[PDB]
Amino acid sequence: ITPPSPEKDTRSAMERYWAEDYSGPLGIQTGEIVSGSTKLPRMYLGEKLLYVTGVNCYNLFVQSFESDGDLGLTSIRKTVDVLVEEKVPIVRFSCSPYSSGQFHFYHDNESKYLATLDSLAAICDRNHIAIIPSIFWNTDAVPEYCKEEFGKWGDKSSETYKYMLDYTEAVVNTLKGHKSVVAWEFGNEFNLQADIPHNYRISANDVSVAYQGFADKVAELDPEHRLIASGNSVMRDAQYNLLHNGSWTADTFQQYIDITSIFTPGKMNGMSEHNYEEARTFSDLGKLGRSEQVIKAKSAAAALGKVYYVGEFTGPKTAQGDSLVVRRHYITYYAQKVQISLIWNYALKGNIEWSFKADTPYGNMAFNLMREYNELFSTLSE
Ligand SMILES: [Cl-]
Ligand code: NA
Repeated sequence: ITPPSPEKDTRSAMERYWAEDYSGPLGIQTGEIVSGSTKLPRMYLGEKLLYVTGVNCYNLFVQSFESDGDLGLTSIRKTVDVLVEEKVPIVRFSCSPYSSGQFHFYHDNESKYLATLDSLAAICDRNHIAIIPSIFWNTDAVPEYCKEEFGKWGDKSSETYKYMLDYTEAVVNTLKGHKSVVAWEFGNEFNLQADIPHNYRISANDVSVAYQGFADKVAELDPEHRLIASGNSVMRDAQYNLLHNGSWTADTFQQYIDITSIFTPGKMNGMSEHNYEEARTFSDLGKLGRSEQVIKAKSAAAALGKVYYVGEFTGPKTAQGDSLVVRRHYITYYAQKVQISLIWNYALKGNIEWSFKADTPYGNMAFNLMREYNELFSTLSE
């Protein structure tokens, strides 16, 4: 028989994506579910609507030189074995050295470093692990390496901005052929560095310029046009007012959409937030619980043509072992049909801040919840 259409396919998104007969676009695609003129932007994988929960594995790649010291695969393979055994479907990881003092692991021999990254992606292909590289994890590091002030991220003529383009090109060219790579994320929590009155280093508009240059370069190189994401935390309550007035006045909802747009520009359609044990407050709507915060974030995303995801949220070590604190996140994300949510943080040896490892009480707490909620997500549709 002729194979059935994507909607006629009874398999799930991840199952259809990872099947041997899949020959569709790689990575997360943005489509829309339509009711008349209403187009709700939504994530697709394997041509079906995606709903999944996974983990951060911050050091999935960088452990190859930060821990193993040789750009080898010893710890990577041990880590992937755990991810497979625990049934982790999706992982976010850092795709660059945290410190400029370790940039030599790339520049000493660029082809060796990129070969280890290619190998990681190949291992994830074979083991059916979807990964999201977060390319400029610590935004301090590139300006430091270039002996430039941090604001040069927003200056297209700077060595910092050139390095961003050159490194983006290197990563995308290495990874674009791998079906495990499902999205490209700029870096980690860049928005939190902007417009701080008593720590004044960069403006939201400068960050936006870097995001726009990143997204344009990725779009130029990636024939699969998979999701380009920010890696932002939540916007600060006052994110817009810090930029425009240098004040800590909580933003209105309209101002939140505005500043979200600055921090998710152009071709960057992945609206990341990180959900800590902190509430969202609007000057007009007030202080909200997490359910209403997610509903408001998804409403902002939809209006902007973006898709929301929770790139980090509270894990067992941050919760001091209170499973109810963690469970509250999963309850909300399932109820509000959040399409990707990633708990902080799995580390092979548990040696990353606020992280868990396998076969411990905190590890089991996280992985049991992850499996429990992927079982519920696995039938979700809209
Ligand atoms: Cl490490
Ligand atoms: Na642990």
